[PDB]
Amino acid sequence: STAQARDEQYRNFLRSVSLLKNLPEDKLTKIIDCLEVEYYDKGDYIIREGEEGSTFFILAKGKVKVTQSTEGHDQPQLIKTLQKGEYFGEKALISDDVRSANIIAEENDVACLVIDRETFNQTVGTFEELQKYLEGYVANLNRDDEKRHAK
Ligand SMILES: Nc1nc(=O)c2nc(Sc3ccc(Cl)cc3)n([C@@H]3O[C@@H]4COP(=O)(O)O[C@H]4[C@H]3O)c2[nH]1
Ligand SMILES: [Ca+2]
Repeated sequence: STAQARDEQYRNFLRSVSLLKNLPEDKLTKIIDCLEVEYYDKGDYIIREGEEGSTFFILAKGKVKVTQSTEGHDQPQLIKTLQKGEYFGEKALISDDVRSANIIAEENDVACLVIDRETFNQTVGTFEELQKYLEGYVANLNRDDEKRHAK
């Protein structure tokens, strides 16, 4: 349809994302303008632990699992699942680190909205309330990683 109507469809979804509900319009618009879409089928690794990463992901369709290598275990342990409306991949950006867990599609036809580091920094990373929320969440993820003896 129009660019505007496509944008409205993305705006409506992004405003249903709890993380983004309070973001200023101009930064939401920048996410709409800069996002890309990636599709995955069941078992695909969206993120692999021990890889460089500088992109942030919003799950628009489907479910993924979060797994992580830990001490005393040979296979990665299942931390949680994420569903439509949730997000992942901020930690590498905020911690300036390699990817710290695997993100694996649990269903066929998973769809992610992806933005790069500069876009992230200029939107999420620039709106104080959200920046601080994610920085604090990442600090807790560090303590969870320590608790479970992440390798
Ligand atoms: N180290 C680590 N420990 C966890 O206990 C954990 N739980 C999750 S789901 C989650 C998603 C977003 C927020 Cl703010 C909080 C939790 N994640 C996510 O996995 C991704 C791997 O790639 P990355 O770039 O390291 O970002 C990471 C995180 O997004 C975790 N990472
Ligand atoms: Ca456009």
